[PDB]
Amino acid sequence: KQEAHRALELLEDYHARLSEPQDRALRIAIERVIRIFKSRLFQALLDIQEFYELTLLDDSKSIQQKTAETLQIATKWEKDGQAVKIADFI
Amino acid sequence: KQEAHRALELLEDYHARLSEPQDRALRIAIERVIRIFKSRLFQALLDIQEFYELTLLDDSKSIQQKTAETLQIATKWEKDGQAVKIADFIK
Repeated sequence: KQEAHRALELLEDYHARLSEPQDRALRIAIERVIRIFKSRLFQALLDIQEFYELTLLDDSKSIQQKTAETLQIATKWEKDGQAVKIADFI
Repeated sequence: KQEAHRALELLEDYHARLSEPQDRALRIAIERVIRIFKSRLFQALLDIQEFYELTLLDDSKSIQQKTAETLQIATKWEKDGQAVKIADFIK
Protein backbone atom coordinates (compact mmCIF):
# COMPACT_ATOMS: atom_id res chain seq x y z
CA LYS A 1 0.00 0.00 0.00
CA GLN A 2 0.88 3.59 -0.47
CA GLU A 3 3.97 2.95 -2.56
CA ALA A 4 4.76 6.48 -3.55
CA HIS A 5 6.20 5.53 -6.89
CA ARG A 6 2.89 3.94 -7.77
CA ALA A 7 0.70 6.92 -6.86
CA LEU A 8 0.03 7.99 -10.43
CA GLU A 9 -0.39 4.37 -11.59
CA LEU A 10 -3.10 3.89 -8.96
CA LEU A 11 -4.88 7.09 -9.91
CA GLU A 12 -4.91 6.06 -13.52
CA ASP A 13 -6.27 2.66 -12.61
CA TYR A 14 -9.03 4.23 -10.48
CA HIS A 15 -9.95 6.36 -13.54
CA ALA A 16 -10.07 3.30 -15.79
CA ARG A 17 -12.42 1.45 -13.43
CA LEU A 18 -14.85 4.44 -13.22
CA SER A 19 -17.05 3.33 -16.07
CA GLU A 20 -20.64 3.84 -14.87
CA PRO A 21 -22.41 6.73 -16.50
CA GLN A 22 -23.40 8.29 -13.06
CA ASP A 23 -19.65 8.34 -12.22
CA ARG A 24 -18.68 10.11 -15.51
CA ALA A 25 -18.38 13.63 -14.12
CA LEU A 26 -15.90 12.29 -11.50
CA ARG A 27 -14.03 10.44 -14.29
CA ILE A 28 -13.60 13.66 -16.30
CA ALA A 29 -12.46 15.57 -13.21
CA ILE A 30 -9.84 12.93 -12.49
CA GLU A 31 -8.60 13.14 -16.16
CA ARG A 32 -8.01 16.85 -15.58
CA VAL A 33 -5.99 16.10 -12.39
CA ILE A 34 -3.93 13.49 -14.27
CA ARG A 35 -3.17 15.99 -17.13
CA ILE A 36 -2.19 18.76 -14.69
CA PHE A 37 0.04 16.42 -12.66
CA LYS A 38 1.83 15.03 -15.77
CA SER A 39 2.41 18.62 -16.90
CA ARG A 40 4.06 19.40 -13.53
CA LEU A 41 6.25 16.32 -13.86
CA PHE A 42 7.15 17.21 -17.46
CA GLN A 43 8.19 20.75 -16.39
CA ALA A 44 10.31 19.32 -13.59
CA LEU A 45 12.11 17.04 -16.01
CA LEU A 46 12.63 20.06 -18.39
CA ASP A 47 14.26 21.85 -15.40
CA ILE A 48 16.89 19.07 -15.47
CA GLN A 49 17.16 19.14 -19.29
CA GLU A 50 17.62 22.96 -19.34
CA PHE A 51 20.31 22.78 -16.58
CA TYR A 52 22.06 19.96 -18.39
CA GLU A 53 22.13 22.21 -21.60
CA LEU A 54 22.78 25.69 -20.23
CA THR A 55 25.34 24.50 -17.67
CA LEU A 56 26.84 21.02 -18.04
CA LEU A 57 27.13 20.82 -21.86
CA ASP A 58 28.59 24.26 -22.25
CA ASP A 59 32.33 23.66 -22.60
CA SER A 60 33.00 27.44 -22.45
CA LYS A 61 32.17 27.43 -18.73
CA SER A 62 34.87 26.64 -16.19
CA ILE A 63 34.40 23.72 -13.76
CA GLN A 64 34.12 26.34 -11.08
CA GLN A 65 31.30 28.15 -12.85
CA LYS A 66 29.50 24.89 -13.57
CA THR A 67 29.81 23.97 -9.88
CA ALA A 68 28.38 27.33 -8.78
CA GLU A 69 25.43 26.99 -11.19
CA THR A 70 24.84 23.42 -10.02
CA LEU A 71 24.76 24.46 -6.41
CA GLN A 72 22.42 27.38 -7.19
CA ILE A 73 19.78 25.21 -8.92
CA ALA A 74 19.57 22.71 -6.05
CA THR A 75 19.39 25.52 -3.47
CA LYS A 76 16.40 26.97 -5.29
CA TRP A 77 14.66 23.63 -5.14
CA GLU A 78 15.64 23.15 -1.53
CA LYS A 79 14.06 26.52 -0.56
CA ASP A 80 10.79 26.01 -2.47
CA GLY A 81 8.90 24.73 0.70
CA GLN A 82 9.56 28.15 2.30
CA ALA A 83 8.97 30.18 -0.88
CA VAL A 84 6.40 32.83 -1.48
CA LYS A 85 5.02 31.97 -4.89
CA ILE A 86 2.30 34.17 -6.38
CA ALA A 87 -0.25 32.78 -8.78
CA ASP A 88 -1.20 34.93 -11.82
CA PHE A 89 1.26 37.65 -10.89
CA ILE A 90 1.91 40.97 -12.71
CA LYS B 1 17.84 14.14 -28.39
CA GLN B 2 16.51 15.92 -25.32
CA GLU B 3 13.73 13.41 -24.43
CA ALA B 4 12.19 14.76 -21.24
CA HIS B 5 11.51 11.42 -19.67
CA ARG B 6 15.16 10.57 -19.87
CA ALA B 7 16.46 13.87 -18.51
CA LEU B 8 17.48 12.47 -15.14
CA GLU B 9 19.02 9.40 -16.79
CA LEU B 10 21.26 11.57 -18.82
CA LEU B 11 22.30 13.53 -15.71
CA GLU B 12 23.09 10.18 -13.89
CA ASP B 13 25.25 9.20 -16.91
CA TYR B 14 27.12 12.57 -16.83
CA HIS B 15 27.79 12.01 -13.09
CA ALA B 16 29.17 8.56 -13.78
CA ARG B 17 31.63 9.84 -16.43
CA LEU B 18 32.83 12.78 -14.24
CA SER B 19 35.64 10.87 -12.52
CA GLU B 20 38.73 13.15 -12.55
CA PRO B 21 39.85 14.62 -9.19
CA GLN B 22 39.72 18.23 -10.46
CA ASP B 23 36.05 17.66 -11.35
CA ARG B 24 35.10 16.14 -7.97
CA ALA B 25 33.53 19.29 -6.53
CA LEU B 26 31.21 19.43 -9.57
CA ARG B 27 30.45 15.67 -9.14
CA ILE B 28 29.42 16.23 -5.52
CA ALA B 29 27.29 19.23 -6.49
CA ILE B 30 25.53 17.07 -9.11
CA GLU B 31 24.90 14.38 -6.41
CA ARG B 32 23.12 17.09 -4.44
CA VAL B 33 20.98 18.03 -7.52
CA ILE B 34 20.02 14.43 -7.99
CA ARG B 35 19.12 13.97 -4.30
CA ILE B 36 17.06 17.14 -4.13
CA PHE B 37 15.31 16.42 -7.45
CA LYS B 38 14.30 12.95 -6.25
CA SER B 39 12.88 14.58 -3.07
CA ARG B 40 10.88 16.98 -5.27
CA LEU B 41 9.46 14.00 -7.26
CA PHE B 42 8.65 12.10 -4.04
CA GLN B 43 6.79 15.04 -2.58
CA ALA B 44 4.84 15.48 -5.83
CA LEU B 45 3.85 11.78 -5.74
CA LEU B 46 2.73 12.18 -2.13
CA ASP B 47 0.47 15.08 -3.25
CA ILE B 48 -1.33 12.47 -5.45
CA GLN B 49 -1.28 9.80 -2.68
CA GLU B 50 -2.75 12.23 -0.15
CA PHE B 51 -5.62 13.28 -2.58
CA TYR B 52 -6.25 9.65 -3.49
CA GLU B 53 -6.55 8.72 0.24
CA LEU B 54 -8.51 11.69 1.47
CA THR B 55 -10.95 11.97 -1.49
CA LEU B 56 -11.14 8.99 -3.74
CA LEU B 57 -10.79 6.08 -1.27
CA ASP B 58 -13.32 7.45 1.20
CA ASP B 59 -16.51 5.47 0.49
CA SER B 60 -18.48 7.78 2.84
CA LYS B 61 -18.19 10.65 0.36
CA SER B 62 -20.77 10.90 -2.47
CA ILE B 63 -19.65 10.98 -6.11
CA GLN B 64 -20.77 14.61 -6.15
CA GLN B 65 -18.56 15.46 -3.16
CA LYS B 66 -15.61 13.58 -4.62
CA THR B 67 -16.10 15.43 -7.89
CA ALA B 68 -16.15 18.80 -6.14
CA GLU B 69 -12.96 17.98 -4.25
CA THR B 70 -11.25 16.71 -7.42
CA LEU B 71 -12.16 19.87 -9.29
CA GLN B 72 -10.83 22.03 -6.42
CA ILE B 73 -7.49 20.19 -6.31
CA ALA B 74 -7.04 20.61 -10.06
CA THR B 75 -7.77 24.37 -9.76
CA LYS B 76 -5.24 24.65 -6.98
CA TRP B 77 -2.56 22.64 -8.79
CA GLU B 78 -3.10 24.63 -12.02
CA LYS B 79 -2.49 27.93 -10.03
CA ASP B 80 0.58 26.37 -8.42
CA GLY B 81 1.95 25.38 -11.84
CA GLN B 82 2.27 28.94 -12.97
CA ALA B 83 2.98 30.72 -9.70
CA VAL B 84 6.21 32.76 -9.57
CA LYS B 85 8.56 32.96 -6.67
CA ILE B 86 9.21 36.38 -5.19
CA ALA B 87 10.97 35.47 -1.90
CA ASP B 88 11.74 32.74 0.56
CA PHE B 89 11.89 32.91 4.28
CA ILE B 90 14.68 31.41 6.48
CA LYS B 91 13.52 28.26 8.37
